[PDB]
This record gives sequence, C-alpha cells and structure tokens, in this order.
Amino acid sequence: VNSFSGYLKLTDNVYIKNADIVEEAKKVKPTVVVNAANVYLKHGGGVAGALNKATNNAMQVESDDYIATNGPLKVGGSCVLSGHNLAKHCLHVVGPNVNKGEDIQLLKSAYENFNQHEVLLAPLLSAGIFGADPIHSLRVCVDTVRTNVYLAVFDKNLYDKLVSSFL
Ligand SMILES: CN(CC1(O)CCOCC1)c1ncnc2[nH]ccc12
Ligand SMILES: [Cl-]
Repeated sequence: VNSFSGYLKLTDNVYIKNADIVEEAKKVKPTVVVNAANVYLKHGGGVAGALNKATNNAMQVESDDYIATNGPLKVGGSCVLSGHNLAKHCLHVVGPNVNKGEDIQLLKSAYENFNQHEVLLAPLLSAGIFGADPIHSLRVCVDTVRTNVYLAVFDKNLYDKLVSSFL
C-alpha cells in the first residue's frame, strides 16, 4: 500500500491520473519523481522547467554541478539526483526529443531506467514539448516498465484520450 490517491489502474503495475506532477509530488513526497530531462540537464520548460521552479532553482544548481563533473547524459539515459522539496530522489530521464530529430526507438531505453526503482511518480516520456505521440509513449511505458509507475498527465483533454484509447 502507498499514498498515491485517485489513480486509474491501467495494468498490474501502471496507473494514471489527470494531475500536475509538481502538485502531486508536493502532496505525496514520493521516493522518486521522474523529470523529463535533456542531456545537459537544462531545466528550462515543460515538466523540467516546472519541477525546477518548484525547487526555487536548487534543482538547476545541483544539475549544473553534475554536468560540470560528468558531462552530458545520453539520450535514453538517466541520473539520480536529489528530489529537493518534491521527493526523496529525482530520476532525470532523457527521452528522445522528436523536435531535435532524435530516434523515437530510444524511448524504450529511456523507460528501462524506471525498472531500477520499485515505485515512481512520472510524466509520459517524450510527450509535451519533446514532440512524441503521447499515446505511443503510454504504450511503450506499459510494455517496458515492470515496476510500479504512477503517471501524472497535466492536460485533462489528453488524459481522457489516453484512457479512452488505451488497449
Ligand atoms: C508538460 N507535461 C508533460 C505531459 O503530461 C503533457 C501532456 O502530454 C503528455 C506529457 C507535464 N506533465 C505533468 N505535469 C506537468 N506539470 C507541468 C508540466 C507537466
Ligand atoms: Cl515536458
């Protein structure tokens, strides 16, 4: 039993809710919140910009030190950093950005990072300003993640389309 509330159950391990991941994280304080990151951990917009703003830019400060030490992430890769005031840990995961011409096949690799954590609060990788089809992203999530994932979908219209079109 966990403290996630109001989710629809899609499969044995995947749950979904129309919610702002920032407000969700601030309520649940999960062990892991997933950020929709880029390789430079520059959290300017989308989910990343929102999560960082909620940390008063502490996420960006930590991230800049991480990059200065380690260099950029790989597309499809991840790193574990602090969750600041939102969660214990933030798993920064880089899904392919279609608007950069990146290979959508790497979305499966991105979701594989979730399997290293027993429970996660997460957005739909490569959706939003990353340009991928969210219905496809949800499909890959369900077919790749085996640990317990709670998906927060910001847009109510999109949330209704993902449920009603889910196979
Ligand atoms: C922008 N996205 C990503 C999508 O959910 C949007 C619709 O398409 C699927 C991915 C966010 N998701 C959850 N919480 C959020 N808080 C602020 C932004 C945000
Ligand atoms: Cl985003």
